[PDB]
Order: sequence, then C-alpha cells, then structure tokens
Amino acid sequence: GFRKMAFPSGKVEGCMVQVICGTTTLNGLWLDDVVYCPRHVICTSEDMFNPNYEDLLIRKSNHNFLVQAGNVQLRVIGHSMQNCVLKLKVDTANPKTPKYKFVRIQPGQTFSVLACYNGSPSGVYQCAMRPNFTIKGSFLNGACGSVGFNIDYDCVSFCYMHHMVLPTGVHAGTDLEGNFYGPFVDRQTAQAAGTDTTITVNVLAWLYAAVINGDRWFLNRFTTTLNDFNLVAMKYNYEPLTQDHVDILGPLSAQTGIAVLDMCASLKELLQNGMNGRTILGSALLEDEFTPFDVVRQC
Amino acid sequence: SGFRKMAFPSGKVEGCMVQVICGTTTLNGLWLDDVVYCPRHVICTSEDMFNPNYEDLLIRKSNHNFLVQAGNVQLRVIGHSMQNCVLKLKVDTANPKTPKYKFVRIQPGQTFSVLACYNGSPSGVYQCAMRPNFTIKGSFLNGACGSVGFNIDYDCVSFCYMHHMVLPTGVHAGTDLEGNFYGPFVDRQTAQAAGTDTTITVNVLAWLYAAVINGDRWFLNRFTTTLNDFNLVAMKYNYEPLTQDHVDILGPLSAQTGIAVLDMCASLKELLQNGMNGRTILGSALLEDEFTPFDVVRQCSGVTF
Ligand SMILES: Cn1cnc(Cn2c(=O)nc(Nc3cc4cn(C)nc4cc3Cl)n(Cc3cc(F)c(F)cc3F)c2=O)n1
Ligand SMILES: Cn1cnc(Cn2c(=O)nc(Nc3cc4cn(C)nc4cc3Cl)n(Cc3cc(F)c(F)cc3F)c2=O)n1
Repeated sequence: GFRKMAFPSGKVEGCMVQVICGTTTLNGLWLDDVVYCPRHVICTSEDMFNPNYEDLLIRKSNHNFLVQAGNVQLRVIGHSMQNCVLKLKVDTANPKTPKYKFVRIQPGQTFSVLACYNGSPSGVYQCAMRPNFTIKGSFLNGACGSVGFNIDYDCVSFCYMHHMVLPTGVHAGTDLEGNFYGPFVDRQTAQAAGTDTTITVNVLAWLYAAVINGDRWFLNRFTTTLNDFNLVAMKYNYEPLTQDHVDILGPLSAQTGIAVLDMCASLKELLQNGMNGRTILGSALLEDEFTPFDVVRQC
Repeated sequence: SGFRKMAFPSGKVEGCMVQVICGTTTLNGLWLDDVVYCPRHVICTSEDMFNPNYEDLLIRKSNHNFLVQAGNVQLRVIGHSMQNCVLKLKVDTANPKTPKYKFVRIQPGQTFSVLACYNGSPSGVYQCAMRPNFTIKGSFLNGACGSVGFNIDYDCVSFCYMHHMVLPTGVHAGTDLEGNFYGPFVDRQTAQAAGTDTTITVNVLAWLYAAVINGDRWFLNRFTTTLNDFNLVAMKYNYEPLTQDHVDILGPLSAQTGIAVLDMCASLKELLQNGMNGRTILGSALLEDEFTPFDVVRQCSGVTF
C-alpha cells in the first residue's frame, strides 16, 4: 500500500508542556532541564503587533513563567532568548527525554507534526517544507509551539516549531534555534508567503510509487534531457531538477526499470498536455510531499 | 486553518507493542496488563499456511514454544488460549504502560488510526477507514501482521482492529480484538476476494462541510433536493445510500456552517454529475470519503487527547 505516513509520536508527546506568561498561553518543548518555546509568549495583547523582545524580556523574571507538564508544575530557574525561541531552565529534568538532535531542514524534505493545544497533543500528521519556506498544516488557535520532527533509530531530529498562520492559510515557524524558515518575523502583522513552486524530485518519486503500485498509464515512450525538462518545468512553476535529484532517484529507477529522464518525459507530457481526467495512486493531482526516501521506506 | 489526514497520538499504543515468535513464525502483539493478544497465524509454519487446523496446531503447542519480547525484556508465557482468530498468551508480568482501554467493533465507514509495527517496534502511524467491503486500504509490509488500529477518547484507547493479511487485490483484512474478522475472510493463505466497494456518502458530505469551515465554498450551490432523489443519483455513482441517521450525524456540522444537509447533498449531486473542473477542495481534486463527521469536529473546532 501507499499512504501518507507520519512517525510515531510517543517520544515527542512526553516532551510537551504548557507555557503561560500572564494570560498568554502556548505550547513548549521540554528537553532535559530546558523548556523551548516561542518567544511570542512574553508578548501581551498590546505588544503583539510590534514587539521589542529585548525590552519585553528584560522586564521579565523567572517567576513570571508558568510551565505545566500536565498536572505537574515545573519551577523556572533561568531564562534566556535565542533568536525567536525562549529557553526556560527548569528545576526538574524530563525523565522521558528522548535521544534528540536539532536540525535545520531544507525545502522539499518532509517531517511529522504533533499538533498540540495547552501542552496536550491532539493529532499527528505529515507535511513538507514548501519551497516558499511555508508549511501546509492543520493548526488551530493555540497550536503555537507544536513541533515537527523526524525519527531515525530512536533519535528524534527536531526541525520545526510552529509560530504563526499566514494570511493565505499556510503556516510559518522556526527551527529549534529560533531562526525562522523564510523571511518571516514573529509579529502579528500581515506577512505574505510568496509564489510557491512544486517540488519536482518529490513528484517523480510519487510517480515511481504509482508504477510500483500498478498505476502505469502515465508512462510514455519518450525521453528528455535534464535541460529540456527544466525548461518545461519552469513554465509550469516546478522546481529545477538537479543531478543530485537524479542520483537520489536511482533506487526508484532501478526497481521499476524506468530511467529518471524517461519519467521526466512522462511528467513533461502530463504538464504540457494535461491530465484530462483520471487518477494516479488515488489522486487526480501530482503529489509533491513525498521525498524519494519516504517512497523507498514505504514501498 | 488547513485540513489534513490526522491520526491520533500514538504514544499510549506504542508502549503495548511486543514481538511474538512461535518457533520461527514471527509476529507483532498487543501487551495489555498480563495478556498478549496476537494473530493466531503465528502457530502456522510454511507448510501450514494454506489450510491450517488451528485447534490441532495449538494442541501441539506449549507455553515454552511462544517467545514474546517486550523491547529488550523477555516475558514468560504462563498460559495460552484461542478466541476465534486471536491467540491470547498470559504472561508473568503485567504491562506497566497499559493505558485505559476498550475493545470495540467498528462499523463500515468509521475511521481509526493504525500504528504499523514490525518485530515489535512501531514504524509509522496513519489514518484509514473500514471500507464498506469490510477491508482497509493501508500501507503494510511483511511483518506488519499484528499492528493494531485504535481511536482515543480522552485518555481511553479504543482498540478496534488488528491486522492479519493482505488480500490479493492489495487491500488489507483483519479482526477485532475478540478474534472476529471484519468481513467474510479467513486466516489462511488462500485467494480471497474482497468484493465491490462503495463510497461512504456521509463521510464525503462531512468533508464538504469541513471545507466550508476552512474557506473552500465554491461548491456550495443554489439548489436543494430530497434524500430519495439524491440516493437515486448516489446509487448511480457507486455511493452508499444516505439514511436519516447520516443526516442526524451531520447535524452538528450543519448548524456551525448554517448549511442544511439536503442543500449540501444537492451540491454533492452537482459535483458528482458535473465534476470538479480542475478546481480543488481542501487540497484534493477528488472527493474524499475517509473523514467521518466526528473527524471533522475533532480537527475543525477540536482539541486535546
Ligand atoms: C489559527 N491558527 C493557526 N495557527 C495558529 C498559531 N498561532 C497561535 O496559536 N497563537 C497565536 N497568537 C496567540 C494568541 C494568544 C492569546 N493568548 C491568551 N495567548 C496567546 C498566544 C498566542 Cl501565540 N498566533 C498569532 C501569532 C503568533 C506568533 F508567534 C507570531 F509571531 C505572530 C502571530 F500573529 C498564531 O499564529 N493559529
Ligand atoms: C506484505 N504484507 C502486507 N500485509 C502483510 C501482513 N502479513 C504478514 O505480515 N505476514 C504474513 N505471513 C507471515 C509470514 C511469516 C514468516 N515468518 C517467519 N513469520 C511469519 C508470520 C506471518 Cl503472519 N502474512 C500472510 C498471512 C498472514 C495471516 F495472518 C494469515 F492468516 C494468512 C496469511 F496469508 C501477511 O499477510 N504483509
């Protein structure tokens, strides 16, 4: 089978806490004796439009931060600011702290999101960092602080912390070091995402998965060069295809016997002529939120 | 903002997954208190997979022939029993991570989260629905037999599915936690056909309501219809008949959006007869039937678990 699959969330569920600064409530990440959370928590309703975070933080004390891990209360013994992320040292180290790493992902790579509200998880889904450095997720009010992660052999690579919803409905956030993905800033102001492109290498991997799963009607009798495909791709707002992408798609080409540049020719036709109707792997669209690695792991 | 296929948090179920080995046949199991529940095909060998006599196969099995591994810890089987297609192994140690739980039998159309496990170790979680043909369209590889399906209702984990086999058509089939298969399938390596599947109508309507809640409203039309006249069109497009209970389940969503069910049915009637003409709904160019009305409430205007 082939379905959008997320990593097991257990290791991340036990690191989620609620952080309250006055009335402003959000979610936080409890790793060892430090609680990581968005620094927008130190803002009040009148500070959200244009905040001076250095001035807002200098007036705060350790006792101004309420951190709750369920019914358990944690005592803040130190506070610091790293870019757009607030770090609260606490008296107790999280016993359920997993082996972890803080990674900064690049557009096209995927991750699992644990949507949390008031420190309590609500659901898990998979989503990708769009080339415009936004993410298409499902977030409601209070989701600020929810994290995105990948798990590789019991090690959880934290890569995203949710911050804000953009006017277009897409979402924007930071890495676990506070540096935003994209040109966005933590302020309650209208910030436009930008014209998004389609992750080409991911689309091809999904087409390879369809061949592996029976759907092979899109397969044509043509081939092309990387340059002529990139010419066609640019017209339909598709990301450029590099030799790196071709080499990563090697395993998928091997299992199917379909050369990468031939799959590019099939995608070129699907773009130039259209899809008229019909479905591929359960979709009438071309999916770009499956990395080549995700496809191999599932198929 | 946004709408995605969302699964329940898997933590409570991850701590109940164990590996069960009978001689060499290896599977996954569910460790709740002092009982490990697992598919009974584990007692079959390579020559027993086609037509096994499970009563006789178990009569030749002893407690020491079942190897159950809870992570690195070894569990001692102190008793074995068979309930329908489920093997139940009493163990010496009660699972300390046993959550508050229930065993429920779901009905076709209802959804649940699946924790795909291999050799006792979870690997991924996804959401899927019990198709009207009593199969499930999932992502399972070799060794997935034993993976469980669940819903979480405020700290209570309702176990509803245990994976058994992949059917020749590529779909998947399994049982409830009392051993009774979903559908007319049997635990043996024989060619078993699923049957013609229909589209869960009430789920499609709930998904359209979810789009109204999330901004997509281009499909909302100026027409209305009756339940009977829609079911005439529904049957034509291989859709399940729409009942008054389905209408009543869509009650909450209709109020929140201000759109009557029969009006949404008329828009669906048009979407079925006319098409989607390129347009997208909630990020999809097809009509989704794997979102129950409760799933929309959970995701749209819903919170913790
Ligand atoms: C609908 N939606 C989708 N994603 C989000 C994420 N998100 C959020 O969860 N909360 C936000 N504002 C807050 C208001 C508060 C009121 N109280 C009492 N406490 C509050 C805490 C927060 Cl964080 N925002 C808005 C927002 C948050 C930021 F971190 C930021 F830099 C700019 C912003 F405009 C938000 O987007 N909601
Ligand atoms: C590709 N795929 C998708 N879903 C599945 C589920 N599934 C499975 O995981 N394993 C199965 N056969 C086994 C072989 C074994 C070899 N050893 C050493 N131990 C084994 C244990 C099992 Cl279960 N099967 C086949 C199958 C399993 C049953 F429980 C059944 F009743 C009939 C069947 F044909 C399987 O479908 N694999």
